[PDB]
Amino acid sequence: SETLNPSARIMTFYPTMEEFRNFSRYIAYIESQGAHRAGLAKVVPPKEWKPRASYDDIDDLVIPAPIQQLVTGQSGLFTQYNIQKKAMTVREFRKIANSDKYCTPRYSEFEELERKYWKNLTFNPPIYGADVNGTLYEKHVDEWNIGRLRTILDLVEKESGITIEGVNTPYLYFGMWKTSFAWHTEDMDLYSINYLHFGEPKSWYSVPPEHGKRLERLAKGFFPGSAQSCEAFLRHKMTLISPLMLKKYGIPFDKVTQEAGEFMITFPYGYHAGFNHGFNCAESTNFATRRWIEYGKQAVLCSCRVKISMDVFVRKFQPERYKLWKAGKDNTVIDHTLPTPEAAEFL
Ligand SMILES: COc1ccc2c(c1)CCC[C@H]2CNc1cnccc1C(=O)O
Ligand code: NI
Ligand SMILES: [Zn+2]
Repeated sequence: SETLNPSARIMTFYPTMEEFRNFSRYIAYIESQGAHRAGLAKVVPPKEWKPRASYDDIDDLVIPAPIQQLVTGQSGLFTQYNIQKKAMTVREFRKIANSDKYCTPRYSEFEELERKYWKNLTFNPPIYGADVNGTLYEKHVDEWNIGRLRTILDLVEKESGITIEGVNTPYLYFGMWKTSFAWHTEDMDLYSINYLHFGEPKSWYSVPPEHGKRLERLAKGFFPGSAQSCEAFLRHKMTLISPLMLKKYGIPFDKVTQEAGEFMITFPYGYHAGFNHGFNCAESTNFATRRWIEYGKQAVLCSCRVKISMDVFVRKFQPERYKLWKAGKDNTVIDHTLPTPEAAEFL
């Protein structure tokens, strides 16, 4: 029942060109409709819109640090170690991805591929061209430009000039079959934007922010070692947990598949994971709304090694609370079901 509640299930949205042109306000729109409570939403951009003319001219693009994803575990509980490989071009990455050893296996519908994924993730370790600095948007595209979204996350750079690779700048991800991202919320529990430029699909699991603590508790239970060492160990982005285990332990979750040309928005304190079906290319970065600031103040951070100083955000957007907050006496409690204040117009 908390399991099935559609107020917390993954929504898809199909904006007009008109509504698509204003990024930050469409985000408030989708929150006005409950998008946020799943932790993950799909936005299908209008059909005419193309961020780039052709993807035929990137064969020579360098993937500086491809990673080979070794996974270890059994009984739905795994740990992924990314081993660094020599630099290769996109062309050489495509070659390995499409070969007999690494290609997508044969399958009828998504559930079969899903079973193949969870059965074989420890075998035949694929290479993921992850975290490449760069963007495939053409210089001139003013709608949903992952390299320049212009949200209030940019306040750190206005005031200091300081950027953080991947959070304030764009990353590309060249996937092949079975390459994975572990269970995680974003750095500083930010929002994220992920756009599949081309190729085979990317499937995603998301846990609703209102139930995120349950996933932490499950993860503590089955990795107490990792949890002694570091209260926020999910932030290492190394832990995979199967849908069967989530179901079994009462963690509500939902699933969706992202196809070429679609955007996925992850929301504050939204745990997600997933894998690629086959050769593909996705771009992402982080962003913020006014709602994020409290998530930023309260984010439980890695206690054993990325950190945004919230002072500037509280100063600008929460001026009266600032002194009370620096005192350590600001016990604002987050309601994860609430839309951002920018949504108020859509009522
Ligand atoms: C520090 O350890 C890390 C950090 C980052 C990663 C990995 C390991 C595994 C490869 C994927 C990337 C993260 N990839 C994603 C994160 N969130 C949403 C989607 C993706 C994706 O891979 O498409
Ligand atoms: Ni993510
Ligand atoms: Zn840690």
